[PDB]
Amino acid sequence: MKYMITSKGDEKSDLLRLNMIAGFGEYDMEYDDVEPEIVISIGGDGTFLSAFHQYEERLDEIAFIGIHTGHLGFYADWRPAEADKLVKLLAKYQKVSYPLLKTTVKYGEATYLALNESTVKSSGGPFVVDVVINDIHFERFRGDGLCMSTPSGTTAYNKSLGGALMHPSIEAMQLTEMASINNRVYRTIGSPLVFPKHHVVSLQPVNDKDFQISVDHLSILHRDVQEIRYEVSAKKIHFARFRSFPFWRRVHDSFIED
Amino acid sequence: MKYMITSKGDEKSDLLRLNMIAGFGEYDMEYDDVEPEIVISIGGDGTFLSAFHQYEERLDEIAFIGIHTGHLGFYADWRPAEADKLVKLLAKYQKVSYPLLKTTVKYGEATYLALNESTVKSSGGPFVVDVVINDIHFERFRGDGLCMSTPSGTTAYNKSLGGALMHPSIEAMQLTEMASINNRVYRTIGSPLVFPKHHVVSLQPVNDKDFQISVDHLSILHRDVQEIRYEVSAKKIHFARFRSFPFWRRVHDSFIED
Amino acid sequence: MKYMITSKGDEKSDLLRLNMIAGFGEYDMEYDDVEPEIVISIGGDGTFLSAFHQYEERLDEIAFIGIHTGHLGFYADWRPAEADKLVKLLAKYQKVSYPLLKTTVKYGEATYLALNESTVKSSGGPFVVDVVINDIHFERFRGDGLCMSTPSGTTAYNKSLGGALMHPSIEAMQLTEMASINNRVYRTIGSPLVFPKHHVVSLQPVNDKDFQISVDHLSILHRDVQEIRYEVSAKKIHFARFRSFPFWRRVHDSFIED
Amino acid sequence: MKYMITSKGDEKSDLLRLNMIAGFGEYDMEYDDVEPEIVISIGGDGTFLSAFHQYEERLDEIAFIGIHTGHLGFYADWRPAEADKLVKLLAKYQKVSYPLLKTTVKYGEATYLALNESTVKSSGGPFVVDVVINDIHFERFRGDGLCMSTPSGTTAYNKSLGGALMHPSIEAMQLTEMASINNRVYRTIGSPLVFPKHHVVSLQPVNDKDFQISVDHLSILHRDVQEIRYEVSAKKIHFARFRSFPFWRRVHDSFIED
Ligand SMILES: CCn1c(Br)nc2c(N)ncnc21
Ligand SMILES: CCn1c(Br)nc2c(N)ncnc21
Ligand SMILES: CCn1c(Br)nc2c(N)ncnc21
Ligand SMILES: CCn1c(Br)nc2c(N)ncnc21
Repeated sequence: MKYMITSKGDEKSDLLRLNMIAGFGEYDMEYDDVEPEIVISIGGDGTFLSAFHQYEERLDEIAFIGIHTGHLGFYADWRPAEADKLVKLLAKYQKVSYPLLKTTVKYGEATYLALNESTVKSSGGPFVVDVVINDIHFERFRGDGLCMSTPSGTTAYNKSLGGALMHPSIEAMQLTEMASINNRVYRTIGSPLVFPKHHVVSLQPVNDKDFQISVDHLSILHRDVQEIRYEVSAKKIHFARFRSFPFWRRVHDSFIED
Repeated sequence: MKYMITSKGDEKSDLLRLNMIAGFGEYDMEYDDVEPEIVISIGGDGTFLSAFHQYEERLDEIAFIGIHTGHLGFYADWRPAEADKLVKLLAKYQKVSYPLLKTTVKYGEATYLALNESTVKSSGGPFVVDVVINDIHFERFRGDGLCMSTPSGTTAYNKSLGGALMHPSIEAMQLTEMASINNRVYRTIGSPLVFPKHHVVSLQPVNDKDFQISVDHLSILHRDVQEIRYEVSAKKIHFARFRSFPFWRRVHDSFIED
Repeated sequence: MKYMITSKGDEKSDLLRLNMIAGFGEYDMEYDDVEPEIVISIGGDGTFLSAFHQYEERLDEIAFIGIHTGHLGFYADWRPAEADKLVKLLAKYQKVSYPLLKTTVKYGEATYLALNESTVKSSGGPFVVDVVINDIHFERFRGDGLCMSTPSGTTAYNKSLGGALMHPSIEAMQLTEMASINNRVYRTIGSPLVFPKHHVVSLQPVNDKDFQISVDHLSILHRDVQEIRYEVSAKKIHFARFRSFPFWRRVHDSFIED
Repeated sequence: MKYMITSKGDEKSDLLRLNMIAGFGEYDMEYDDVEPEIVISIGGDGTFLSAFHQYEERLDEIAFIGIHTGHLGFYADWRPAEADKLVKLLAKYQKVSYPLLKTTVKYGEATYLALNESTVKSSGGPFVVDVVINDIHFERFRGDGLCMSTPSGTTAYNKSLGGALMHPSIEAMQLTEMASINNRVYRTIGSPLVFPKHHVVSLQPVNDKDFQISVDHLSILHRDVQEIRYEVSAKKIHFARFRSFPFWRRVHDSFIED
C-alpha cells in the first residue's frame, strides 16, 4: 500500500511522523504523497481538514486516519501512544464513509467540497438572500449569514449556531441561521433545517451580489454571484477504522467529559 | 373501498362530513369504521392525531387524508372547498409514508406509537435521568424534561424547544431538552440530537422513579419506571396524496406566510 | 444580637450548626428563632430559600448569611472552614440588599414574595394567557408557561430558559418564555423582557382559569384565577457581608470554573 | 429655537423636509445646522442614527425627533401625516433621556459613543479575547465576536443574538455572544450579561491584536489593540416627546402586530 503522512509541523507531530515512517519501513509500504491509498494526519482536526482537501480529487482511492497530538478530535481520534499499533494493522481493515456537501457558485461555475460546512456572509454591508428549496421560494433571509453543514460537521460551526448534532450515517445537510432579523416585516423560519439527499437549496441575491463564501477553513470573496447551490455530494470520505469508537461516544468525550 | 370519516364535532365539520358521505354514496364506497381502508379526518391536526390513534392497529391497511376546516394544518392539508374533488378521486392514488416513533416503558412493558413526539417530565419534584445511547452512558440530564420527535413531528413541540425541522423522508428521531441545568457540576449536550434507525435511546431514573409520559395528545402518569426506550418504529403511517404539496411548502405556508 | 441557625439536616450541617451555637455561647449572643436579627443558613441555596421564607414577615429586621456544605451556592457563599471566623465578626458589618418580586393572584387576593422567581403553567391542558404591560395589551402567549425572575434569581430557572444574568444592584424583573408556539397565527416576542421598578406585568386568562403557580420552591394550584400581577417588591432582603465576594465572581465560580 | 432637518434623501423625505421648513418659516424658528437645539430626522432609524452622530458633541444642547417615512421605527416614531402638528408644538415640550454606551480602544486611546451597540469581531482569522469585569478575569471567549448594547439598542442587533429587551429607563448595558465555541476545553457563560452603571467590561487580546470594531453603523478596522473597554456613558440622548408612546407599545408595534 502507498501511504503518506501530514504533520501539524510542531516538534511533537514531526517526531511522531518520522517514527511512523520508520515503522512503516519495517514492512512493505511505499511512501507516496502523489497517489497514496492511506493518508495519515498527525495534529488536530484542522490538520485533518487540510489533508482531506489536499487529496479531494482521489477520495474514492484513499482511506483517512487521524492522530491527535493535542486534545481529542472528531476526525483525529487516535492517541499518539497508539501509533505503533496503528502502523501494525495498517499493513494488512474495514472502511466507514461519511457524506459530504457540494457547493456550486455561479457568476455572469465553481464547485467546492466540504467535510464540515459551507457558510455565506456579505462582503459589502447587509446580507439579504432569497432561499429557494427545490425551486420553491421559501424565505427572504436578512441577517449575518447562513451555514450549511455536513453530518460530521454538525459538531463544529453548526453547533455554535444552535444546530442539531446528527449521526454521520444520515445522508443529509443542515442549514442554520446567523443572527437573523425577525419583525412584523421580515420573517425567517428560525429553526435549523435538515435536508435529505437530492434536495437542492439555492441562495439568490436581492441587492448586493458580492459574498464571502467559506468552505471548511478556506474563505474566498466572490463577486457578481448569481446563485449559490447546496446539495449532498455524491462523493464520500472513507475512513480506516480498526476499533469501535462510536460517534456518540466521541460527542460525549468532546463536550461532556473526558 | 371501505372508508370512514371523523369530525372535529363543530357545525362546520359535521356538515362537511355528511356531505362527503352523501357524495360517497353516489359511488361504490361502503362506510365502515371497523375495517376501513381510507380514513378521512375533518377538523385540524388534533382531529387527525385522534384518527391516527383510533386505528393504529391497522396502519398497514389504511391511507389517511386530512381536511382542515380552520387554519392550514401539517397533516390536514386539504381545503374544505376541495372536498367534492377529494370524493371523486378517492373512488379510484399513490401513497406516501412517514416514519413513526416507538416508546417502550418498563416497570417492576408498555409500548406506544407516536406520530408527533413523546415527552418525559417528572411527577414528584425534580427531573433527573441518565441518557444511554446504544448502551453507552451519554449524559445525566437535569431539567424540566425531554422530547423525542418524529420527522413530521419536528414542526410541533420539537420546534418550540429549538429543535431542527427535518424532511419526513429521513428515517430518524430527534431529542430536544427542556430547560436543562448547566453549570460546572451538571453538564448536558444542549444541542438537539438526531438519531437514525436502529439506534436506541434509553432513559434511566436516578432517584425518583415516577414520570409523566406523553405520547402526542395522550399524557399518562407512570409509577415505578425502570426504563424508557426510544427508537424509530418499524411501522409507518400511509397518506393518500393526490397532488404535489411539498413538505417545505407546508412549512412555508404555516410559519412564513399564507 | 438575637440569632438562629437552620440546617440542611444531614450529619455535616447539623454538626456545623451545633459548633457555631457553641461558638456563639462564648460571646453575648442569644439564640432566638422567633425574633432573630441574624439568620444563618447551613446547607445549600434551597436551605437558604427556606430560611428566607420562614422569616419573610421581618425582612427589614434581619441580615442573612449562607454557608454551603456542598458545592458553591449563590446565596450560601461561605465555606464551612470559615465558620469560626464568621462567629467572630458576627458578634460586632455592612449590609447589602437585593430586590425581590411581588406576585399577586386574584380570584372571584393572595400575594407572594420571591427571592428567585415566580412561574405560571397550566393545570388542565394548554396554557394561553394575555400579557398586559402597564395596562397595554402586549401579546397573547401560548406555550408551556412563563417565568418572572428577580436579579439574583436570573442565575437559576431564568438562566435555563435563555434569560440574561443581571447584576443584583439593578432594581428590575425579567420575564422569560417556556416553549412558546410561534407561527403565522400565534406570535410572541420570544426575547426575554426586563422591566424596571413600578412597571406592572399582568397575566389574564383566555379560556382555562386554573393555573399551577410556583414561587421559589413553593408550587400551588390556584383555581378560578382572574389575574396574575407581577412587580418589583418594595421590600428587600438584607445580607451580612464581611468580605468582597463580587456577584460576577460568584457567577464565574459557579458556571465557568472553580 | 434653532433647528435643522436631515433627510433620507429619497423623494418622499426631501419633500416632507421642505414642507416642514416652510411650516417653520411661519413661526419664529431659525434654521441652523451648526448649533441647533432641535434636530429632526426624516426617514428611518438609520437616518436618525446618522443625525445623532452628526451632533454627538452637543448632546446636552439638543432634543431629537424622528419621523418615519417607511415602516415604524424605534427612534423615528412619528408618522409623516403628523408633520404639521409636529411643527406647531415644536415652536413652544418635555424631554426624555436614554442612556448611551462608551467604548474606549487602546493601542501601543480612541473613545466612541453608541446609541444602539458596539461589536467586536476578528479581522485576521479566529476571535479569542479575555473578558475582564471590574478587573476580575471572567472568561476566555472564543467565537465569532461580542456585542455590547444600550437599553434602546436591545431591540436591534442585541435581539437577533438572543439578548433581552430592556426598558430604556434602566441605566445598563448588555453583552451578548456571537457563535461561541463551548466544549470541555473552552467555556463561556452563554447567557447575556446585563451590567449596571460604573461597571467596566474590558476585552483583552490573547494572540491576534487586530479587530474589526463597529459602533452603530460605523465599522472600523483597528490594529495593535491592547484593550477594549465598555461602560455606560455619562452622557445621554434627549428626545422631544409630545405624546405618550410607550416603549413596550413600540416593541409590540414593531414585532407583534401593527
Ligand atoms: C476543533 C475544530 N474542528 C474542526 Br477543524 N472540525 C470539527 C468538528 N467536525 N467538530 C468539532 N470541532 C471541529
Ligand atoms: C397545531 C397542532 N399540531 C399538531 Br396536533 N401536530 C402538529 C405538527 N406536526 N406541526 C405543527 N403543528 C401541529
Ligand atoms: C442550585 C439551586 N439554586 C437556588 Br435554590 N437558587 C439559585 C440561584 N439563585 N442561582 C443558581 N442556583 C440556584
Ligand atoms: C431597523 C434598524 N434599527 C436601527 Br438603525 N436601530 C434599531 C433599533 N434600536 N431597534 C430596532 N431596529 C433598529
